[PDB]
Amino acid sequence: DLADRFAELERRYDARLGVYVPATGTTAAIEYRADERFAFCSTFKAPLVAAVLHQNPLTHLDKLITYTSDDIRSISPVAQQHVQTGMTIGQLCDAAIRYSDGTAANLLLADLGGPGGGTAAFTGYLRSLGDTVSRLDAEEPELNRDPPGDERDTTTPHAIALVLQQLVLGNALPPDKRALLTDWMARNTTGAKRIRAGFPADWKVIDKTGTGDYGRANDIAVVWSPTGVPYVVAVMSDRAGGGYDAEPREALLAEAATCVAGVLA
Ligand SMILES: *C(=O)[C@@H]([C@@H]1NC(C(=O)O)=C(SC2CN(C3=NCCS3)C2)[C@@H]1C)[C@@H](C)O
Repeated sequence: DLADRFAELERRYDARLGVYVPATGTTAAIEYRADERFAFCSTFKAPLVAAVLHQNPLTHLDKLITYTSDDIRSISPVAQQHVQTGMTIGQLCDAAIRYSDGTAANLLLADLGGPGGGTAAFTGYLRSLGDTVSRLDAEEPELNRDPPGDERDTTTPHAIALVLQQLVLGNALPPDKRALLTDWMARNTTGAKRIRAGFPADWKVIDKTGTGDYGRANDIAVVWSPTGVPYVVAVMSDRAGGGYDAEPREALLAEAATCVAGVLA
């Protein structure tokens, strides 16, 4: 039984686990704690990029954004190198998704604009996709630090799966913008030990991870079977029992994904 397997992993990693996979033609939805709130952490960056793509002409990607030393306030493997020269909107989207660059996300939020430094417009974007659950309240690095239980900066496995489904498989974006988002997630560098680790090599996986305090570890993916059948997989976790400095455990997500892959085969 799937629920028993998920509960077992929770005991193994002293963690809370959330899983959602939307129903398809012939598969029932897979759900474990799927409507419980979990922190977005960096997973919001996938719909953030979609919002920015949607909001602008495609050549907005070529606009150069400048920024300063006091803009580097979180893990930013890419942006840390380019405060001098700036970064284009395209480069920022690339960094935000593929390297989970936090400064890039802050700059993209600022680009989207409006109250809360873009957090309000980001949330508005999700509402336009029918997501009445998720909310973004802060930018990097605060958004990763809300106490366990707090609703600030949270989504649910169910909500984020439905959003991602519209983004990648559905019609939320035009084909050219949709391809841009998909390619970046396809070329993600941060996800090898998560959902990717649970699916066989002949399955295609694109994804965006999230990591944070209180042992938070998330992964949202779209996967394709060797015959081109797509599934959306959202896995989220925290380890509140360990407190603020609790280590995230990627293995938990790899194991969860392995269980899901067994069903989807
Ligand atoms: C978002 O959750 C934070 C950001 N997100 C990100 C992640 O894992 O998703 C980490 S960066 C990172 C460095 N890294 C591994 N190095 C070898 C392969 S992957 C993942 C970080 C916490 C936030 C800063 O935006």
